[PDB]
Amino acid sequence: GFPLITITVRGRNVHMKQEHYMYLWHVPLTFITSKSDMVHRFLLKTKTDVLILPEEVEWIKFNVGMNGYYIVHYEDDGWDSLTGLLKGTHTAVSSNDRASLINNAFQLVSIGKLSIEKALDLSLYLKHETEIMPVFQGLNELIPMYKLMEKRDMNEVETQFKAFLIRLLRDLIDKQTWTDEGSVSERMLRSQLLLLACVHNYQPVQRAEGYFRKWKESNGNLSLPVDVTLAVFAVGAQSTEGWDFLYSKYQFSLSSTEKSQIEFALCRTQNKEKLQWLLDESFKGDKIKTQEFPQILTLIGRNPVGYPLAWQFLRKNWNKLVQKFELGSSSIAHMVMGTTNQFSTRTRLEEVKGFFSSLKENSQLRCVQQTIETIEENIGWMDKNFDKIRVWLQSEKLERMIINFEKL
Repeated sequence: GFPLITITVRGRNVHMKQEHYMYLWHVPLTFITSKSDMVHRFLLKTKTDVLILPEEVEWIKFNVGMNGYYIVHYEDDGWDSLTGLLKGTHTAVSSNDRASLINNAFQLVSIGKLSIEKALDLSLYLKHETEIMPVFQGLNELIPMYKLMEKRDMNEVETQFKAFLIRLLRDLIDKQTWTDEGSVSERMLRSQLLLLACVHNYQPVQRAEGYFRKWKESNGNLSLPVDVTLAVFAVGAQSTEGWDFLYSKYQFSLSSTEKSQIEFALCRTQNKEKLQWLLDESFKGDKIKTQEFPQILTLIGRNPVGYPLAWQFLRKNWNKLVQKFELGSSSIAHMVMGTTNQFSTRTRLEEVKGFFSSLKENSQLRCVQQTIETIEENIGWMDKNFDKIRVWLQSEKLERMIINFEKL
């Protein structure tokens, strides 16, 4: 794995410890502080050392002068400190530094060194965030949690959780215009942020219904801003009329990003016959490219109504999937992981091992070990974190209705 630096402050004394998560090197560390001007330097040569600050401080931020991945830990004292910072004055650190913190906190939950309540507490400056970088890294952390909840009997906490995400990003969703305007970062943020809102049935779905209905009523002759099409197709594909129509454009569409967008829309339908239809003609290979099947199987497997037909399909048709798509192929590795790597129970983990060792010669793929390891990890994580997250969600809802701080 990677370097893990632990930072402990005791007045003016900064303790620095290095270790390798999963013996020793000269670690080029930098840092700023609540009193600090510039970026200060320290070469940790040893397991641990201490440096002296000229005065006491309210928060400290470290970076390691290396390429690639590393986590910086601090601890209960230090994470609280940075949290209050991010919530008071979040641009006191850079766009990437805020993304580092977010990524680190949540990995440290998975590693067992910070609680899930403390990360979920940190993620609340997010209602004050603007920049794309922490917003996506934010999503990269949180969305996986509900993907695990969707495959389980956890509907009430699933909904309170997504309700919490959308509440995080509500002001930044409301700010977007339904145009193609701005820089590459602002176009990508608009696109993914409007699609997220529609995915989560943020009521003000309607806007996308309107644009969709207009677009359809014109037989596709009106132009839609390109930044907004994914949303529009996605909520437009929730009806059968809109699904059938959007599919008609697919056949006659000689545009490749257009066909991709439409592919996504149709795969997110809660109509299961259509999911079964998509998987069938995709696999037949004549109404849809067989090249597309690896994607379509996986998009459906993440579909909260679609996941049991993907996995089932993968299993009934395994011998023909290997003929078309070979065994060693990345295609088959993609389809395995995408249909099973989001399970988080004992029954589910044995279901996989069951199915894949029953293959014999045809069993020895390491994607089966990865998707076991990841399922083992999910099981551990859920077993540990679901009751915590559930109490945190219910609790955080309640302090907005009334906390002792909120006057009295």
